[PDB]
Amino acid sequence: LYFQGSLELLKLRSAECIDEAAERLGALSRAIWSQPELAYEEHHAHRVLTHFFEREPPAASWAVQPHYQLPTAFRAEWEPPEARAPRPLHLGFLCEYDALPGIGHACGHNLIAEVGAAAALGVRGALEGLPRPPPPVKVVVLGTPAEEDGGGKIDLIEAGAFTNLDVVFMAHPSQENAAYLPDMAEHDVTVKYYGKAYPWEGLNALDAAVLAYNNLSVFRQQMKPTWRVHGIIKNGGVKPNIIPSYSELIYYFRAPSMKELQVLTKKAEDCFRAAALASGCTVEIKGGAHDYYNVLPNKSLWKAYMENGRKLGIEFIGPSGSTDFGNVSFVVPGIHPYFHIGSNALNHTEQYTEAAGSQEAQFYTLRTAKALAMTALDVIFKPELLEGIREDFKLKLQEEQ
Amino acid sequence: LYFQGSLELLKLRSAECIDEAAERLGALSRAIWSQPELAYEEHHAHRVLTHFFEREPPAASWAVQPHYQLPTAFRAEWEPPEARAPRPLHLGFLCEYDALPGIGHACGHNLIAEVGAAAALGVRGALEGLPRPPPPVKVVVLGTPAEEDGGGKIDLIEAGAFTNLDVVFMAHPSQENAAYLPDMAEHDVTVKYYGKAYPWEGLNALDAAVLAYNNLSVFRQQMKPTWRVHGIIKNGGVKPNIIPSYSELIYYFRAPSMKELQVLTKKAEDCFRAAALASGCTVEIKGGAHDYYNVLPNKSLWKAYMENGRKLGIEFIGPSGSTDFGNVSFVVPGIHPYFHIGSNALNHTEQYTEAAGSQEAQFYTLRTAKALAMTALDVIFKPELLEGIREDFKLKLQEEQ
Amino acid sequence: LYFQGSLELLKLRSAECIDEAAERLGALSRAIWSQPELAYEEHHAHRVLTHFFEREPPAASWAVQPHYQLPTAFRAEWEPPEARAPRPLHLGFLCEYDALPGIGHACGHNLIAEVGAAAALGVRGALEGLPRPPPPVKVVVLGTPAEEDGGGKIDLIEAGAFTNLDVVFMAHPSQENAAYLPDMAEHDVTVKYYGKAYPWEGLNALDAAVLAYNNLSVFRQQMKPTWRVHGIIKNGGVKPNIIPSYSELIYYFRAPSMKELQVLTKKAEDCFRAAALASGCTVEIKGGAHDYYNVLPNKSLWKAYMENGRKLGIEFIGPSGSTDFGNVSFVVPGIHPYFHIGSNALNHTEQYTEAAGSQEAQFYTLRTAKALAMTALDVIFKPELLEGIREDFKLKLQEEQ
Amino acid sequence: LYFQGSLELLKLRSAECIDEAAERLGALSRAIWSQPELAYEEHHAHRVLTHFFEREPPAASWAVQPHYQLPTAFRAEWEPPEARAPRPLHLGFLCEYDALPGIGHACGHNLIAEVGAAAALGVRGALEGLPRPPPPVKVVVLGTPAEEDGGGKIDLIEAGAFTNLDVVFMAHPSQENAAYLPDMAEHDVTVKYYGKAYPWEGLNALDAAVLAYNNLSVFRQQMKPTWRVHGIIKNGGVKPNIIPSYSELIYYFRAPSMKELQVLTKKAEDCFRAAALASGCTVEIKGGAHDYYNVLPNKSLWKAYMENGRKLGIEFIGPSGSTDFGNVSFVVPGIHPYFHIGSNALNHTEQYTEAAGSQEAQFYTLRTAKALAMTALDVIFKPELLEGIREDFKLKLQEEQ
Ligand SMILES: N[C@@H](Cc1c[nH]c[nH+]1)C(=O)O
Ligand SMILES: N[C@@H](Cc1c[nH]c[nH+]1)C(=O)O
Ligand SMILES: N[C@@H](Cc1c[nH]c[nH+]1)C(=O)O
Ligand SMILES: N[C@@H](Cc1c[nH]c[nH+]1)C(=O)O
Ligand code: NA
Ligand code: NA
Ligand code: NA
Ligand code: NA
Ligand SMILES: [Zn+2]
Ligand SMILES: [Zn+2]
Ligand SMILES: [Zn+2]
Ligand SMILES: [Zn+2]
Ligand SMILES: [Zn+2]
Ligand SMILES: [Zn+2]
Ligand SMILES: [Zn+2]
Ligand SMILES: [Zn+2]
Repeated sequence: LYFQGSLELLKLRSAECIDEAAERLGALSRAIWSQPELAYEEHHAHRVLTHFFEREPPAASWAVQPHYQLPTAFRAEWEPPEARAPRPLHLGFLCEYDALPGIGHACGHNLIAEVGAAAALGVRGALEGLPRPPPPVKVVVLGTPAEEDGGGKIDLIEAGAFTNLDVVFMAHPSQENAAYLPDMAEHDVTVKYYGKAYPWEGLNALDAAVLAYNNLSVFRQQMKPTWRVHGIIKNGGVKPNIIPSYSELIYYFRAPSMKELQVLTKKAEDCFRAAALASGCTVEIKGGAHDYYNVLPNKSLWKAYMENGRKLGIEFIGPSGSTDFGNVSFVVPGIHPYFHIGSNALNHTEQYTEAAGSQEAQFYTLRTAKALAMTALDVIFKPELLEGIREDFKLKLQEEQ
Repeated sequence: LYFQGSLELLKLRSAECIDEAAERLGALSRAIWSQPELAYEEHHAHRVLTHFFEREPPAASWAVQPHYQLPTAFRAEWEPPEARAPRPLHLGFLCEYDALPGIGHACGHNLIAEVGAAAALGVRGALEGLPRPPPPVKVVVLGTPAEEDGGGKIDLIEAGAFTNLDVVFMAHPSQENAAYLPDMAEHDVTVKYYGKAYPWEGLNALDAAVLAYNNLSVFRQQMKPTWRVHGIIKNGGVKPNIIPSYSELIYYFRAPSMKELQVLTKKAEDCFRAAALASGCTVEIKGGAHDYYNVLPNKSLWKAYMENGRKLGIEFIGPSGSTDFGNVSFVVPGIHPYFHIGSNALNHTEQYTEAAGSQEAQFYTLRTAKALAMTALDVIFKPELLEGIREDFKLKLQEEQ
Repeated sequence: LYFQGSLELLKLRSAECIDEAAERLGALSRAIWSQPELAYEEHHAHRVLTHFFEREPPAASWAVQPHYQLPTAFRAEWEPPEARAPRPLHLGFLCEYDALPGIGHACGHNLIAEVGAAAALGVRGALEGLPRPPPPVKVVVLGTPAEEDGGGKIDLIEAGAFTNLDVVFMAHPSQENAAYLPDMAEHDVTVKYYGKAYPWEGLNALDAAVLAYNNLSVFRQQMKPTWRVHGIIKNGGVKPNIIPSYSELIYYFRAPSMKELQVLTKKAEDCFRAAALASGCTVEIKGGAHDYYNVLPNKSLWKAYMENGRKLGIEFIGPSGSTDFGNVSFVVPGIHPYFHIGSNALNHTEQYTEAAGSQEAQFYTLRTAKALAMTALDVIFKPELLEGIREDFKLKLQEEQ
Repeated sequence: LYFQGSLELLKLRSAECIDEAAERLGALSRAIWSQPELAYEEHHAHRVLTHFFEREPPAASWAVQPHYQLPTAFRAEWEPPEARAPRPLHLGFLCEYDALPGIGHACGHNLIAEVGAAAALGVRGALEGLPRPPPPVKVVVLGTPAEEDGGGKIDLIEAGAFTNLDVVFMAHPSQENAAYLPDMAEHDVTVKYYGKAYPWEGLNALDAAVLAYNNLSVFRQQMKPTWRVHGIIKNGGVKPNIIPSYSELIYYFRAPSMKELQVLTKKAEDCFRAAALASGCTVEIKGGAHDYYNVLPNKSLWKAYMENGRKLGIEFIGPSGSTDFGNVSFVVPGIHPYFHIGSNALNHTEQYTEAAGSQEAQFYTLRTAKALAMTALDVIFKPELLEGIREDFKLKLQEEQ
């Protein structure tokens, strides 16, 4: 309540500290939105975000590590400069910023960078505005490039960037406010067929591509209704007067779990290899470098986030049904809420790029950032919540194993 | 020429002996045409043909063996009753008589029985009307049922009925007069798919049938243009509300040689097994009991037959592109000429049944029978022709091996 | 409460009246379960159910109409014999009883007949055990044959059997207790292709069936994930040596609404007609006599039923995702709850036939019948519930239009 | 015979005049073979061939028209400079020279240019070496670019280049010597599908391409065995995460006649439009600018050419089963013999490029050129042959109409 230094007063300070930084946070959003960059090519966004945390007053109070493990990734850390002779809490906030080809930031990833920077700013301000000994906490900001292709979070996982985080937060703009939305696991694959080019002495690799297409097509009747299979024939011949000795298909499969994705992938391999057997061609089946994991929910973290958004005016009920945050949620307890930004346009469409950079979207972005910061304060000052977050994380991890 | 007992005079007697038997040979044709019977069910035709050779005067001069190896097959033999203390010539004439379902004798097999009986009658009469010692010859008539399905000639081959024949003759009515027409090799197959019948827990055997159909369909572009593949989906499900756990296809393949038929059959097996792999079903691939061989030609026998038909007024240029006579031609030198019967209708059509039983067809049938009988006389009295027939048979046999 | 003639006391009497009839209701179940009969062939079940209501004491107090509109359908009615010089309430209870081929009553329809007869018995006993003037109510039992094929309820709808009913009740055994489960709309179709049977002069009707199969197969990627399409190739040729001039497919489509089912059906027609265009065959597309409607829920009726089952010990969370009760729910407000019967077996499986006729299933059947009877008493004595049932019915009807 | 100025002596002079020019004709072949150029890009070959006829002694005795109608086409004409106050004979010889991409002159078109230039040289020398009045003849050489793609002869036909020719000659190197080989008619087509890119709101243009492929594939069973259909999927999608709204196929069809090609093309259009109907996409079907005609034979011209090659030592028994000479043969009586060049390699293969430029091929090229020149002399001095050539041309033209 009104009591001296209550948790309610700290959550207020975090909201006021975000409102005070509304101007430069909006400039951060515009800087990324105006210069859209693709996966692993976000050099300007990396410059903009690293400079942002460097200039945060007092300068160098955020320990910033540019080019952290990836050329466009970065890492910024803050803790209250104090000690007393007992493990500190590590709270992580992620910033995405890569855009889509041709249409710009049609996923509103400029707002994801803004909302992750704002939440970390609000947490520090709430702890800064605390007298007495502040509890041991380290605020960690991680710039994770290449969400839309590659999986920069996975590259960071392989570098050990998430091994010492206790909780991780981010948020993603969408069409409705939901503390959790089902993002599925994904496996990418490239299929190449090789034949030999008098057509009686011919192995038709284009036949193999079409037969593979037919094999998967009739299989759709027996897929679990939650499964997804989409693919194209990238290469289906060059000239009609020569038997195509080469064909190439590119597919990706999605299932709500790693176990179900393995069954779907084996079923697809059977379809690809059957096309080789029927056509006489040889086949190479090459999976992508990284499989995307489904996002594990965290019940305790979820319920605490919803209670904070309710006080803020958020009414609760994604874009791509898979994200590399799923790999993160498998190693660190996290939440990935989606938030409405004042538009009816769909993600990955041109009209969403308009909404992502609009002035109307800034209110919804900064409001959701406030909810993330207050939820982070909840974990800091409620040990029973932190244990409940860990129990929910351990239980969910056993089922998915 | 006019000389006492010339080969020209013997060929005339064979023609006169056939003309004299025109009445009862036509009755033989009508008896089979009027009561059409299917493969291995030709009990009446067997009765009619056995009685025919039994009543040939003097009675029992034809040694007739009814129910020879097959219930509806038979065997009739004649030789001049004389000896002198040096291997005799065995000349075979085949009679087919099985009809087609529904449309009757749309292949004119009633005329095949007539033409084989007439040729053997003409040969005996030409030798009967010879004074002095007649050369050692045995005229053998073989009733071969089930040409249109099963291959009764093959059943007779397995009984050793052709192991002591030197030359074999028959003729088949068609649309044009040709001393030889390309009949191909054939392999029949029945394909059965087995799945398991909540459709996510389903193996769709109907998918396997359709995928097998697609696999063979695109393969048609790479088949040799002389190859043929035809098939049906005999069983493709029973009720739509149950995943079909069983499917059944029936196919036959044709190629001009045994070697090429093996390549086509292996290619088809790959298509059938690929459908099993793509659908998850198991597959049984069951070939027919008998493969049909292509008909080997005999150049010497061919040229001698054409020279005899030319003197008779026949002008030279089939129904099913495969016949069990091909298996016979592989073990005995033979000819299988086709002859026009005064009709434009196609074989295996209702309007050919009309032509096969017409009065107009009797002249063309008895004329071709005359050509067969004279050709048989050529082999009897020209040792240089018999050796040339055997050399052509040995050479053709090596290529097809 | 304990008050003289409370609604709570009437619900108790209905439960006691059902418990008293447990013996003969179980005999009713066994009589139908032991002699399984198919759609429109349920002559014995019709005899058993009509005799049941005739012998209910005092005899002829149930006005029974055998062979009502359908040969195996029936109608039984009861009202308190009294008047006073104001429209009476008509409450309907449905009895299903047709079984499945081969596996018997694998849907537990013997229990559906029992539960509908028991609920109507319990309502009459609760009203019988009421002194003073009883409110004007007519209990109507309708025997609806051919649920699993045909749609006997639709035949009864066309006879006007539901035009004077205010509320209608039934229940269906399943795996879990749910006051409502999504049953979809369904449209059946039979597709026939006609060609012309020298294969160059051939229209292949089997090609049309396979091409239609392929057209629908690739369409599955673009169907709404709630849609369902299942079909078979009933006729795909007779002999491989003749081009198939005829083919036949049987399909059914399911969508959660009539509007969505029309879009799916037009899309399928495009696939069927495209196969005709590609093959050159003509096509006949014949829809089933009756389309099945999706089941409209009724919120007020639903919530009242759940509150009654809770007092009975039922814990709340189908077989065929479509039923002719959906057509009934479109013209009369109704509920179609599913109830667990002590088994893990799935509907339409052999092991569910075991559960449907077991002694263990009688407790769950009679318990759910008690819940139906108490819910019927709620409608009789709560005018605010009846109006709320009608408002929910009118609102739901506008959306589905 | 030996008589003063016999036709036999003129044919000898034509052979001696070709033998004398063997050196510079071989240089002509090497100049084109060493610098392979593609359709309509044969600038160097045009320079080489125009300069060849310009430098033929006496210079400018060949009236050469460079850049004739096409940039790389040309025209050279010679006649004996004399008059007398009765229509002259126009004899045409064609030179091809365009090569194949990547593999060079794998069709030996360098030899086609050489053989057409040599035959025209031999004819002029035979007429030059004639005293007295020479009959009125004009030797016309036409450079026809872009045989392997485009049809430069057709461009020349549209300019009227063949309207005043009486007979036309060329020759094409192959594997065996044949005065005529069946080259078929050809029709090219490009098929484009347009859809609309939430996959439930999607028209899949890749489905249209695959369905079109399946439609044509099953059609192969019913094509006439002389027909040919080959095609590729040039564009079958770009990224798997977007429904392909565009697809592109490229096909060509071949039939032995224009009438049969029209039936095959309509059947293919039905397959392409059916894919549009099944997928919901719109389709554009665009045929090539020029259809290729089948080559009409000329019996009289054929028999005269074979009699000349026999005297030369040629023993008689193509690459692409269609050529733009077929369009020429439809408007001018012509022959297009194929000739062996000392190699077993196949046309359009790398090893044929080796043979085309070898020293071994020069003897066979110059020998066939001698046969063309003598055949041209036959037409000049046998009026009964010229009339027979025209009667055969008129009769063959009526059947193909
Ligand atoms: N198929 C998507 C999946 C995805 C990952 N991140 C965003 N989208 C891709 O191309 O990467
Ligand atoms: N496929 C044909 C082949 C044949 C053999 N004999 C006559 N026809 C069959 O059913 O037997
Ligand atoms: N497809 C099912 C649908 C159904 C209606 N009732 C029960 N099941 C049928 O054959 O009728
Ligand atoms: N399909 C061949 C046909 C052809 C014409 N000339 C030579 N080849 C082409 O691409 O042109
Ligand atoms: Na600011
Ligand atoms: Na007689
Ligand atoms: Na009782
Ligand atoms: Na020279
Ligand atoms: Zn995105
Ligand atoms: Zn995104
Ligand atoms: Zn036949
Ligand atoms: Zn036959
Ligand atoms: Zn059922
Ligand atoms: Zn049921
Ligand atoms: Zn070429
Ligand atoms: Zn060429």
